[PDB]
Parts: sequence; C-alpha cells; structure tokens
Amino acid sequence: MEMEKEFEQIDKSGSWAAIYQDIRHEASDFPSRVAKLPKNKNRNRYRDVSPFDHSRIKLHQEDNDYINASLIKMEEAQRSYILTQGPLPNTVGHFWEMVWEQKSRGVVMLNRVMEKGSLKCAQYWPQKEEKEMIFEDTNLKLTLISEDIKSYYTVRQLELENLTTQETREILHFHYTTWPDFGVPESPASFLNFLFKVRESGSLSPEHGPVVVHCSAGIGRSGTFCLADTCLLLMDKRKDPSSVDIKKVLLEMRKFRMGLIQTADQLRFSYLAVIEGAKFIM
Ligand SMILES: Cc1nc(-c2ccc(C(=O)O)s2)cs1
Repeated sequence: MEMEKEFEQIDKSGSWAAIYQDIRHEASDFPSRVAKLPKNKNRNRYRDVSPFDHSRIKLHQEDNDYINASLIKMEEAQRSYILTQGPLPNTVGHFWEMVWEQKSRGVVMLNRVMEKGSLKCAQYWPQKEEKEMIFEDTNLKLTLISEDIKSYYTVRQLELENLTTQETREILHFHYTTWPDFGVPESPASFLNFLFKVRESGSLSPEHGPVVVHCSAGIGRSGTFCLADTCLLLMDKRKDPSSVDIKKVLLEMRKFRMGLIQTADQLRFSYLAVIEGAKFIM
C-alpha cells in the first residue's frame, strides 16, 4: 500500500489541512451561470454550492430545466454518478423527474432529514405503504413497496409511476443513517459494507442510468462515497494498482462538481476507506 505509506506520512506529520488546501488551490473553476439566474434562486439550498454549466443535469421541461445536480463521468472507471443536493420542499417533484429522465435504478442518501436541530432535506419518499406521494408539478406517483431497517442503513424498494404514460419502475433507496452530526465515522467498516450493498444491487452498473447520490449540499459525504467507489474500481481494473492516486482522482471529479470533500477529516476518512476496502479484495 504505497498510499498507506503516504497515509502514515501525512498522519505522523499532521499535514491533512495542508494536503487539503493544495487540493482546494488546484481545483477547477468553471462557470455556473444557469445556477445564478434569479429565477433559480429558490432551486438552490446553498448560495455557494452550484453545478457547473458544462456538467449540470437538465430537466426535460420547457419552462425551467434547472436542478442543482451534476453528472460526474469517470471515463477510465466506466462509472457515472449524479451528485445533487437534498431536495427542497419545492424541488421534490424535480428530483423524481430527474430520477425518471436519467433512468437511475438507485438513490443513495447519506444524511438524516434533521441534523443539528435543522432540516437538511425534505421528506421526499413515503413513510407508509398505504400513503403514496403524488407530485402534481411533474406528474409522478411514488409508492413505498418495502423497507428493510438495519443498524447502520435502511434499504427501501419504491415504485415510481409516470402518470402521463402509466410506465412504472422500481427504484432502490439506500439510506445511510449513522453518519455522525459532527466529524466522520471512527471506522470505515460500516461505510464500506454500505458501499458493497449498493454495488451488489446493480444500481452502479452500466445497464442503468447513473446512481443519484446526495447529502445536504451534495459535495461532502456524497464526494467521499463516489471517491471511494471510483478508487476501488480503478484498483481492480489496473495492471499497476499502486499507480492509483486519491488526490488525482479527487481533482478529476472536481472538474464536474465543485467542493467535493468539504473537510481535511473527510479526505483522511476517504484514504482510510480506500486502504481498508483494498484489504477486502485480499
Ligand atoms: C491485487 C490488488 N492489489 C492492490 C494493491 C496492492 C498494492 C497497492 C499499493 O502499494 O498501493 S494497491 C489492491 S488489489
């Protein structure tokens, strides 16, 4: 593990804040003009978190195509992810329209609806089988089919129905419920088991549209999810797995959405997740 030597070096020297700042400095900056139009102000949860115009997901509605969502395309890994913010009360319909239009099979949620006593996300899925949700603005119906509650995460089967065409699809909702209010998990074990559960479902496979990944802003925890998945996939593909540089992969992903990995602690956690996940393969 050359990276595990890089890990001990940065850890022993306590240089995480320093590595993190060099990533911040080197990160791409692309226009986000559509996000900043006044008519889109209530479609953004945070005024400083915007999709780049070049990678933004466009809704197929003539009126206003805008959602705070980015397509991450990792060419070498053959993996694509949509990263988005936790939906707002007024964007729950747009969220499900995007899931429908992009042919996504899975939604990965890395936050609780309430954290630190404030709402981080609208309740955008049904809590009971017999109480379905209708999104009048986008003509979609959503039903809870089943719910499997485990210690660290919940998996839900949902049926999404296009009321316009009466087509239905099954969507899997993967809800990681134990990310702490402050900092990062002590151990990456439950995060890796969650990531392997998503992979096992087929939600990340090229047969389907890209997986939708969100937390509150869609950059921090969401960033760690995609970064760990892509790094482990590249390790599997590569003739020289050690050639895998987490910092380079992160900078590539930052071409597609700003601010992925919010803290030096999330960066350290990403290294730890990848190092431990590589041990799982062996
Ligand atoms: C067959 C596989 N090898 C690895 C790695 C071996 C050595 C590494 C390194 O030194 O970084 S990664 C992951 S899966």
